[PDB]
Amino acid sequence: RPWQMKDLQAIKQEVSQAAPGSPQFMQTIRLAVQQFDPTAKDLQDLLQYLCSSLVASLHHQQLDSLISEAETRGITGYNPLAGPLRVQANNPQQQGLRREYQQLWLAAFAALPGSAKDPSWASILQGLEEPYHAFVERLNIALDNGLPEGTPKDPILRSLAYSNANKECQKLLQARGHTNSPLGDMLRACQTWTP
Amino acid sequence: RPWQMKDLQAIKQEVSQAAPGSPQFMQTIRLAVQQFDPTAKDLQDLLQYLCSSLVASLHHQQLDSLISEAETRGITGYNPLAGPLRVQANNPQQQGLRREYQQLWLAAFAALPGSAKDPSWASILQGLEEPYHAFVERLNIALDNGLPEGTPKDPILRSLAYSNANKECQKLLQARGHTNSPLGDMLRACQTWTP
Amino acid sequence: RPWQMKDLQAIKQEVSQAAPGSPQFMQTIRLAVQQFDPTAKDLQDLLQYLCSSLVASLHHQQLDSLISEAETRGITGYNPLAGPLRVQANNPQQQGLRREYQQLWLAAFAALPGSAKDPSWASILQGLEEPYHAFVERLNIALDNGLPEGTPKDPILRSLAYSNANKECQKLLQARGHTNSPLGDMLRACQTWTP
Amino acid sequence: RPWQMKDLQAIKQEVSQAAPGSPQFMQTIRLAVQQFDPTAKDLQDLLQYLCSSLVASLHHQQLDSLISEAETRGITGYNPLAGPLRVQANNPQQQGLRREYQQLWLAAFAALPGSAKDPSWASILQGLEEPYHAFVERLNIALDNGLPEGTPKDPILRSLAYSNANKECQKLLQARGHTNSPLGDMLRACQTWTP
Amino acid sequence: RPWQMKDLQAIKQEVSQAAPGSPQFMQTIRLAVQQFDPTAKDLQDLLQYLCSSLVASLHHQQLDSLISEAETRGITGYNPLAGPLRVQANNPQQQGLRREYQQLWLAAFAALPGSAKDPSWASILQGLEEPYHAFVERLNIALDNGLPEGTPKDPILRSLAYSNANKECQKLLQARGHTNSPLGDMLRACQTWTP
Amino acid sequence: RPWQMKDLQAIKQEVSQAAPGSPQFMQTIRLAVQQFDPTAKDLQDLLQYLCSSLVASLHHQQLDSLISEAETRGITGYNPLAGPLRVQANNPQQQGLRREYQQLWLAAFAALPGSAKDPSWASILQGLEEPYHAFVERLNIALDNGLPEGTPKDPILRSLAYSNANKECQKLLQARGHTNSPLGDMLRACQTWTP
Amino acid sequence: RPWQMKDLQAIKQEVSQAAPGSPQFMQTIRLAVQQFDPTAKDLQDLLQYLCSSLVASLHHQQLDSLISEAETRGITGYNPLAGPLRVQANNPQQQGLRREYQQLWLAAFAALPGSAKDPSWASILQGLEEPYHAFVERLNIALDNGLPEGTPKDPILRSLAYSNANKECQKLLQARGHTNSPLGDMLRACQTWTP
Repeated sequence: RPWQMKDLQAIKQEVSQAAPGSPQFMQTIRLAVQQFDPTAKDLQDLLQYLCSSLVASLHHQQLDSLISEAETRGITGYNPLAGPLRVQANNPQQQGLRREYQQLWLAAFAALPGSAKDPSWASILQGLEEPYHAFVERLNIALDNGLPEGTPKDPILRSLAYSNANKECQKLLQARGHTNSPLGDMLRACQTWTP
Repeated sequence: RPWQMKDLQAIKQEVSQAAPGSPQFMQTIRLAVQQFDPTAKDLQDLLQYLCSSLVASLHHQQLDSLISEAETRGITGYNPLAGPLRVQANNPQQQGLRREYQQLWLAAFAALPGSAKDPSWASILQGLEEPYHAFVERLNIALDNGLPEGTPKDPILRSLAYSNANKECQKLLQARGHTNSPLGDMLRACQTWTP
Repeated sequence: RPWQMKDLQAIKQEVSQAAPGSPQFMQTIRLAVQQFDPTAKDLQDLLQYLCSSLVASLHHQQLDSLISEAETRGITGYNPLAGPLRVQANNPQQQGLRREYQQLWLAAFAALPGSAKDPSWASILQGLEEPYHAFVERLNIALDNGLPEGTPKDPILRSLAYSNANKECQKLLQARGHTNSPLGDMLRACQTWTP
Repeated sequence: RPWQMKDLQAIKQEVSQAAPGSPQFMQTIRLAVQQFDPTAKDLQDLLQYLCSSLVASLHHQQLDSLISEAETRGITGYNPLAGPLRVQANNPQQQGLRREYQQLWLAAFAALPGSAKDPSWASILQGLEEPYHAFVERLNIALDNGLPEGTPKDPILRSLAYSNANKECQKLLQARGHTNSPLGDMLRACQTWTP
Repeated sequence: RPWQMKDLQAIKQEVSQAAPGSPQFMQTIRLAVQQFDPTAKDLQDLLQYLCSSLVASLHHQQLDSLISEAETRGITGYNPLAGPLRVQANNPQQQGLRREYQQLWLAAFAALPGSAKDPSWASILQGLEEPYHAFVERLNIALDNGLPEGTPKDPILRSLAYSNANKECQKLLQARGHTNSPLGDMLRACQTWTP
Repeated sequence: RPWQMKDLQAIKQEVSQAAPGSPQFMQTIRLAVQQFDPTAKDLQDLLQYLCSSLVASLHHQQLDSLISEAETRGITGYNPLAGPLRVQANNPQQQGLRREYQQLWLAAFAALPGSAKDPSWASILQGLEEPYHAFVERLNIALDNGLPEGTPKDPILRSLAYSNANKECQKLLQARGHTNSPLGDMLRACQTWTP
Repeated sequence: RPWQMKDLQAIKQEVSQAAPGSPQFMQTIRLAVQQFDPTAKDLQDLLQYLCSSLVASLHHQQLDSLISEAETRGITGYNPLAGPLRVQANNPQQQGLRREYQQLWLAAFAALPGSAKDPSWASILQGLEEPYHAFVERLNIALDNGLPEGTPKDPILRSLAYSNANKECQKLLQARGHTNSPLGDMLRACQTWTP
């Protein structure tokens, strides 16, 4: 019975608009890992079903770095005469070491929005027929599905609310002295502008 | 003989401009934790020497949540009939549990710059006698000593390079079509502005 | 007594303005390796104290490639049924294999300034109030703390001394027929320019 | 007697204008692998003779991912306590495992031009004295030696035949209503343009 | 049978456009050393066949420094009362010590382009009847066959693309605001100049 | 406990503005040699930490000449059937031969400021906003930290005090009849000039 | 061996700009007490090294009130027939009573910035050429090194930012209707004032 297939499609639907390493992506795969208790090969199927080959390669490189540090530290819990981590994390009775591999595997995705040098949210600009409010909501969502969890999105959003605005709103914001004011004052200013 | 006293002063000198949870702060306290192998009571002294009472309280709250998750998960490795984590992490023979407390203690600081709502780097604005290059350097340093590790400082800096610039550079940037453009083009444009 | 802590802080102060793989960085960590005889986990602490998590990943990838060539060549001296190199390089009595790991670890940093596509020294420019001499010295220093060892910095510096100069000095250099000449003649020409 | 030296030199001559991972490159090294039955250390000598150290690292990273998936899947057939793949693929009697390593090693190169972010053929532009026919041939050859196998070069070439044309041929192509058309109609139009 | 004679001629033919210590020169002699397993006297014949007497002397001086360091370090593995390194590397059963000599011999060539003061590529200048594109390709080849491996040719080439250009293109590059910009923008500017 | 690490870093800081082989450099390494009583391999570490790979090679070449003279003279006191000087100076009981090696090693540096064909102090020129007194002090310092000990700096400095001065101070010196006069008269004359 | 001499000098250097009882002063002496476990006579030496005779008398008076209250409460743990607190806190086997004395001794300093009728931060006035920003930073630091910990410095600083400002900025602040507004609006207003 391929019950995992139906749940994998539901996971892929849940993270459909969520970037690799985004909070919503991480909530969904943290629950999925906790729910299925996957082996290293089942984590490989989860990675390949959800992500592009470039992202899988970047995840692998980040994970290899985290494994290499843990292995050189000697904090893994793995016997070096019992085979590689990628095989021991498939062993039937080695539960604490599967769980440790699952946490390294989950941890690696959290660096992906940080390594990214051209994320989508940085190219979101206010349209020519688009209200200033609708633009700020669009940015707020774009940051939420973009930035990793534990990021200060508030100074970023008031900066983007000026820098990625329509040229007419930027002149209005300069005239009104709202070049980097709190978001309520930015919106109160641009209430006076219509497309 | 208090060897820790001279090293604690040296740590505070090294992290003097580094925000609690910033990479340089974290590099220094991660090394200090690895070097000193501190007990829970020595971590309390380290926290109090480096941080003010408000930050120490915010660290305690973040740490209490992380401890609460680990304790409810049952992943800590602590007997619940052997006393609090805060007392067991002072025991002489319980080295792996001291290490688990150290890692939770370190982990809590990485959320602090993300939780902050109006951090200091967010108030760095270009002067009226300050050249655009010096301002971008000032921002880069302020971000490096302020953003937590794994943050994408590159799209943040191209936004801030416009939004926190002098109004005359902002007019120049609008005139030149560079309201959120690559950092080389922002500098190539504002090379033609002098105070 | 954490004697390694005081020297690791001193090493980081000495290489603070030097790029990973630069001659001063390499001289200092080569001496540190020679003085401390560090294990793989102690090299991991040194890497983490000096470098960002991204640079540590890039170092790990470069090192993994160099280790992979040595491992496929069979020149390592490591028994392939005694565990990975990353655990064997922490074995107390295996001095020749620790030394082999230290030398591969040092070798990996030498590719990093070559792999870097937009280093800081390439953006060093002459200021509008700044003398030509002061600029050439700034470039010389930026190359010394930037370029890896065994690089022919002399034709690079006479090229950069023209290409990143102030436009008024560049016109002077074209007018005098010195668009790539020995540095004394470049300076003798731009000596006749004042800001 | 170094019979392999003459054959390796002949391979490098044969793939001289063929990009790493291109069909002619892959035919020549697939044949070389089939002909020599190389060990992992001989594949390392072949890689180093044909490719730059950066490309060898990028190949190693792609290959390391393919090995990691195969190893976690357990499809390879390697005993996981008999040492790493990179040493077992040099063992004299482990023929099926050497062959599996050879196929993974060959498979990794086909992702490299796809992984690449600035292919040379995309910057082949028609010269100011260059005939349109000769240009289409120059692109055709550049695509043949630069696209990975299983790529539809035909819609790519009719698009490139417009986008990478000389401005006078682009005006002619717009005027004649051929901004993307079969290569015969593009040529029938540009037969009328002479340098 | 003189099989080495045809291969030594073939090596000299292969490296005839490549400078001593350049990547293509080093790829070819690294393979040749691995293929022939040459003794110290055969390395002397190889050096003399490929290089001029000055370059052979400079290689000897550099090699003597590397040997002297290895000997004072005592990392070589040679019995000091069993005679010179230069004689022990001719002993037939001392294969690992011949291999150690081969790696030092190869290592010495990596300093030769770095020690150099007036290499040919620094005097590669755009001709008066030479297109800017053809010149950049000429520089690209000259750098590839002239720089040592692990050198960042990309910022070097954008600098040389200005400094060693035709004066009319340098005036155009200054006029257009591209004195040292990304290579596509340099070429897009100088596309508007014909000889 | 690496006590030598703290002193080697302190020595490199102390000789930071002193050229290799300059009097202050030589006083500092003469004391360091007397204090640490180093072996040949520790002298190699000291050489490599203080001097670049090129300067270390030039030191080695000069030292090899001194060793060759001492070895051909037969005055060293080394058994010629007990290995080379570079190995005997690492023997634990051969203290008198270690001391002789230390004196030859120190002696070699005194030729390095003499061997240079373009030393830095010879290109120190008076600035256009730089007072004549301040310039003469800068030259005096540059000679002291530049020249080798026992060089007659007094007639050299009165020549340089004219030749590397500002043209207006040279005209003044010619006008007052002081083209190469005692330094008190050069300064008494040029007190009249001001930038 | 007077190890305390070296640490007492370092403590006095670190708290040199910090007023007696200020948070940074208190962090440093709280750590020093925790590190050294000082007796009453060692606390007397610490007091005399850090503080003036007047401040030492005022500390003694404040401490005498706290001791008198503790002694009348009978909560100190001291037997009254075992001598004075000032003598019992020099008894080696009375560690819990030494620790109680240390906490009373530390507690007394926290009242000193509160007892002060004319503290230094209250006399910091904005200069005639001093930037409004620079003044607010000077006040922020002066409050931090002057006010006791747990005081609400935020409404104090927005009041001082008006009351001790330059008269031309106060007139501007009145004109703009900002006589006690949040610091960002105070600074955004006074951005318009240049000295």
